[PDB]
Amino acid sequence: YTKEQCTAAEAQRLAQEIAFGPVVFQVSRLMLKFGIFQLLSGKREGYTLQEISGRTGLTRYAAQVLLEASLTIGTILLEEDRYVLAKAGWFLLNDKMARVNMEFNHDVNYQGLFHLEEALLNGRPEGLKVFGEWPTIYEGLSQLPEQVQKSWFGFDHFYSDQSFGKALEIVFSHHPKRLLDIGGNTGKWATQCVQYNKEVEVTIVDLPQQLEMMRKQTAGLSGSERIHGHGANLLDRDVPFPTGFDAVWMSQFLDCFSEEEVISILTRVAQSIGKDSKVYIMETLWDRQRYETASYCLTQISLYFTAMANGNSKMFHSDDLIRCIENAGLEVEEIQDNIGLGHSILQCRLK
Amino acid sequence: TKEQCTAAEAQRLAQEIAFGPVVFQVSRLMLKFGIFQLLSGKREGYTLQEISGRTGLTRYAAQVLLEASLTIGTILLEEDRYVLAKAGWFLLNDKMARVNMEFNHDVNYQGLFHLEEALLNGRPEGLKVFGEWPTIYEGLSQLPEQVQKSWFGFDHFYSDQSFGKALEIVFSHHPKRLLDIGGNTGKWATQCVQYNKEVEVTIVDLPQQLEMMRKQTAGLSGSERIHGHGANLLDRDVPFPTGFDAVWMSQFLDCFSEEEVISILTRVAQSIGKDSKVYIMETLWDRQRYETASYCLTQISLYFTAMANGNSKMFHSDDLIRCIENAGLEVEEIQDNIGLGHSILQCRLK
Repeated sequence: YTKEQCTAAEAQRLAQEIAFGPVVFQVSRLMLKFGIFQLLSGKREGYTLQEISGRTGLTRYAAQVLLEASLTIGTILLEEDRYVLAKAGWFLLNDKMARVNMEFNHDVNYQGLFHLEEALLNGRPEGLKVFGEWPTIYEGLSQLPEQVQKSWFGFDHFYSDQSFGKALEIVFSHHPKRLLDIGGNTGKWATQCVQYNKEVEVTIVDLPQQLEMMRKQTAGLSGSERIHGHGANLLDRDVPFPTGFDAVWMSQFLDCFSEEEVISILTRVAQSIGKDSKVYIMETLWDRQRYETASYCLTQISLYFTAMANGNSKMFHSDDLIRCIENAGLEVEEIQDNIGLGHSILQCRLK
Repeated sequence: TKEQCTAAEAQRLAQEIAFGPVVFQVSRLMLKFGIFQLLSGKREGYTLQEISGRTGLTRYAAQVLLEASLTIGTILLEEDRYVLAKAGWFLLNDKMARVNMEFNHDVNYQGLFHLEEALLNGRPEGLKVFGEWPTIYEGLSQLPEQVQKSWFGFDHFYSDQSFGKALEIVFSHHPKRLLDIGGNTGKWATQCVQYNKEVEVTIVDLPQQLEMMRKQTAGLSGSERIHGHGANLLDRDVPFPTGFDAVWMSQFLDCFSEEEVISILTRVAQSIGKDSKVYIMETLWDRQRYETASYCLTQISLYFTAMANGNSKMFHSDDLIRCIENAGLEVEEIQDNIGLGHSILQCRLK
């Protein structure tokens, strides 16, 4: 939260780091992929270049160039003539957030990021064009390569998934009858509800394609006779929302829409409902994080929406989201937050 | 230099490393869109609104850059107005950072994505993002305008532009003829020919390259005394012209495999007398007085891997020295820290 001066004129080094981000990223990806961080992991004493070479079956050249570049980046150290894992390498190896983000940035983002410039300029996801010509990554998804899909789904899960105690005990503090979950195409949330309260009925809204997976994924889970799908297109027209729901829920949904789109979806939400029903918006807000690293990540992430999938959209700053809510005719009745990996929840109501 | 440096904020680095490409593009545009500039104006800093208007960026387009940069740390927040930070300044005003950034976007960005295959297959798999000459050297004249600008800038900035020390190291032996291998801009030869009034300099490089150097050295002071010698430094078969009491290679040669180096250096060993001195001038990362320099040079080697040969690099000196000794020479003297971190090795047969 700093954002108020952090570096001696060793800020000069940061510039250079920034300037070499592409190389650094790539070299660390491979240090990992080729199994060198792992190799170093299991030998405190470390290994020589000829040794790393031998074990990994990489040219001496190939290994020297990665190892040298990592030595100065600082993911490994040099002792006598052996390279040893440094702490930063250990995290690349072991931190699930880093592995997720890195894999994501390679398979989904790397190439398209070249075209971020025109993406900012034009107001659409110009990077997506290196895969195809869909309006959004959402629509083109079923068509991206294996690996690209793999990494995207990992990203989508790592930042969405969770648990859901805090959240659960809050929403049900109002003993609701029918929760309408807009966009939870996995059913994990509705699963939790169902298995938490024994007569709530949950209706998930989403594109039909997406609800075939929810039924797949949710197949023979412990309360699923009470989980219902309702196909929709979430497009200004009728896309009116079902009605008679005591709860309405939206999680990691809608950081993938414009503000303009977000206010439209909400106003249309603000019609489903009576002055009795609560509206819950759960989101990863970059400005409201426990850990600064979390803030850093979320704001770097925002750019994938810009390059791939734009016409939108970003990890919200709480102020904007709160502004967007109040214009849909709703009011935040409290922003309890900091649940799971730093997911804030906004309990709103009508009026 | 090397011994553990980070708290367990090794964890943040892992993430910084993970987001390199985002960090890079975001910061590249904060330059291009002139947002660092605008910010280096009013010390007070500007507001987000003021910033979209001033730039013509959507505001979304602008928020998104500002927010990423805020956390990167290149700018800095005051109430509701952004200020430029020290790191933004270095990007704004430091020439090295600008050369690299521009080099990496225009020349390397897209191709690095194939670094894996290049490291596996031992050629520059990245180059195919533009064409597929064997090498970046044979495709230079064919890359996009902007790519050419950025490569030449890189090429210029990592060369000796000082010369002072080099001149005295070299002319302290009164060479009558100097053979300059790869000196295709003619810049070094111009210095020699204007330093001493009798020396005659011969540049060795591909015939086209030499057309360029006659262009470049056109109408300069010593040029009647600068000659070209058309060769395929590769052709392990053609011998080097002889009769030269100084042979010179500077920032050339880190463009060759160790193999090729030794090949090149043996052919040299066989052109010279016992009294001939041979100078190799490189930017050697292990000999740098400033850590930042080492850092860059080690990262700069991967442009070679992905984009150029797919098999050369910025040398660790132990390797340059080994190579030298296999070619059958020996290093007598070793001066470094010249200019932005150059070293010159003075060698001779034996």
